[PDB]
Parts: sequence; structure tokens; C-alpha cells
Amino acid sequence: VLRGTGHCKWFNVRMGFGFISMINREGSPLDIPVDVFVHQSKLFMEGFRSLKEGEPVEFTFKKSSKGLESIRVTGPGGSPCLGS
Repeated sequence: VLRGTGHCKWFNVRMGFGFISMINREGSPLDIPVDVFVHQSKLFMEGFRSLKEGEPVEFTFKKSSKGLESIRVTGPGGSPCLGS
């Protein structure tokens, strides 16, 4: 279980998932961003779960055979995500 921070790259509510651009990993700025998969079920917020393109996020994630995958995604300071 690693942590990172960055921003929603895209999120498609019809698909129920999207990607986060990670720009900081384990507390270190990255020289090139790396994307992280995010499914609606992992979004920390009340009511309908989505992300808005560009919204800033903090998250835990893991490695898998299908790229990096988020475990739990919040807005800044662990606050709820905003969504679209």
C-alpha cells in the first residue's frame, strides 16, 4: 500500500471509473507523472461517487498486473472528493 497525490485526469460516470495523474509518490515529487486507475467504489464522498476532471486528490494505491490501482481516494487533507 503506497500513497500519492495528484489530480483527476478523467472520469467517466457511465463507465464508473477513470484515471488519476499522480505527480507525487510516497511524499516525493515525480519527474514525469504516472497514471493510476480509480473506480467509483474507491471514492471517499457521500452520495453519487465521481471525480471532476482536474480536481486535486490524495490516495492510497497498489501495484497490479494492470498498472497502478487506487485503494482509497480523497480530496486534499483527506476531505471528501468533489465529483462532477
